[PDB]
Formats: sequence, structure tokens, C-alpha cells
Amino acid sequence: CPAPPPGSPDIRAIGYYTDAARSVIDPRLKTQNDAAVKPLNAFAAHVAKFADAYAKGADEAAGRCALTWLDAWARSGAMLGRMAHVNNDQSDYMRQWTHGAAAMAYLRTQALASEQQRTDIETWLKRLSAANLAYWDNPKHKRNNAYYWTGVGIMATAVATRDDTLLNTAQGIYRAGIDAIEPDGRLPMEMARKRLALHYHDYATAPLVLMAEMARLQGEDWYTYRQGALERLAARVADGYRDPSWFNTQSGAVQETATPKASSGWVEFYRLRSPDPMRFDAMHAAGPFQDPRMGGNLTLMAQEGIVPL
Ligand SMILES: [Cl-]
Repeated sequence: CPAPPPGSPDIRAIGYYTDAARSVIDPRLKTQNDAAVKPLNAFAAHVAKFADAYAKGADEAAGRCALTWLDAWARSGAMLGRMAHVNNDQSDYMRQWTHGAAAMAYLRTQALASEQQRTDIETWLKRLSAANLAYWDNPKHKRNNAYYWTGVGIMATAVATRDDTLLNTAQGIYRAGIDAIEPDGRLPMEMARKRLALHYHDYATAPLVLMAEMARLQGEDWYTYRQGALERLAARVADGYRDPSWFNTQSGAVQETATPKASSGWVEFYRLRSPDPMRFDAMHAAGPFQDPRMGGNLTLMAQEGIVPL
């Protein structure tokens, strides 16, 4: 169990797209951001690694290692300070992603927490929930996939703390994404991403499915809300990796060629809930999928449950 990095309260990320559709990357700005947020990505990668190792069984020390990192960042007020604004809201986006990563790890390992670990971490996760939510109170921040990624951390905090208020808030974030799906299956704000339109339909589906999957831990079936709307979106993503013809036309740009990876692992869960599971076999074959921002190994979590028991 390596030493827990410093949990600085401040974040100074750097946005790195060159165009209005945020679809072409400035490599020098990308490298600068990668270095600037390195501690935040490192924190996410490790707590998820420890949670995965805990889930393997016969390794409670790993689960305890995750809790020590979480407790350390909680006690230092990590990410609750200044969200430095350079050329966009990338610092707030990092806090959204890192809150989700931290909350998923706590949700998976909290059985091993001590009482002060429980109180320190849960108070911190709720403070992050409140801060990330306040960001979206500004109507100028359009509620695209970043809004649904915010819901990952809200929902994981809601379930881990059994907080009915936060549960209702997270349900509203999820349902806001379901409501945004058009009859043809598109998400307009993600279709505006030109060559990354398919990638961002995939990237928007991922937190919606993970939220629904966490709702199952509370016995709830969120796939019945506007039943079939999430299926149309998920099916477009799967069809898009087979043939980008539709995304090309609807987005006005030839899609960037890429295979499913990382957060695409929502399919591991969703293929178990879809009315036509075999439609997702081609995406499933690209597994296994691992993403710290979603709790770690999505392939194993889909098979064994999010919380190891
Ligand atoms: Cl600054």
C-alpha cells in the first residue's frame, strides 16, 4: 500500500480542444493538462486498483488501503478549494470525475471502514456532492455528458451513505439524460461533437448506465423510466462502432476511427438488461473494460456485483 498522495484543495486543469465543437485536440495543451492533473488521475487509478484487488477476495488489506487514501484526502479537504479557471471549466470537470472515482471506491470498500473513516469520508463525499451540484445551478453550463458524469459521484455517495435526499438528486440527473434522448436515439449536445459524436454518445451512455446499475443496489429498476429510450441510444452506439454511416450524416463529420475502450464498459452491465443483448456482443468482445472513474473493472463488476460481499 503506497503512501497516499497529498490531497490539495485546489485544481488547475487545462482545456485542450481547438475548435468550437470541442473535437480536435491541441497536443501541447493536452500534455500540459495531463501533467497538471496527474495527482488527480493517479488518485483515481489507485483507489480503483485497490478496490479491484479487494474484490478478488482474500485481500482485505487492499480494501483498507483504499480507505486510507480516501480518509487522507477527506481530512485535507481535497478538491474543496479553488477550481482554477484557465481557458474552460476543465478543473470542475476533473472534480466531477475524481469525485465519482473516489465515491465508487468508497462504495465498494466501505464495509471495512472504521467509524471515523466512515464519518470523515462520507462528510467529504457529501461536501463534494454539494459543490459539484452548485456548479450546475449556473444555467450557462449546458447539461451534456458532463452533467451525467457528475451524477456518478452523487449516486455513489447517495448509495454508500443511504441518503434519500441525494438519491432523489441523482435520480433527477439520470432522468435528465434519459429525457434528452430524441426519438431517433441521438443526444443533441453530443451529436454536436462532429468527429467525436459517436465517442460522446458512448461517453454519455456510460454514466447513465452506471447510475442505473447503482440503483439496483437499492432494489430499483431505473431502466423502466421511459422504457426503451436508453436502449435506442445504446443501440446507436453499438451500431456506430459497426458502421459509422448514421453518425457521419447526423453529425456532419466523418467519425474518428476507434474501438470501444474503458468507459465503453457500460456495455458489460447493459448487455444483461437489454431486451436484445446479442446486439452488444461486438462491443462486449472488445473487453475486458477497466475505468477508474467508474469504479475499476467493469467486466468483473458486471459479473460479480459492484460491491464485493
Ligand atoms: Cl490560476
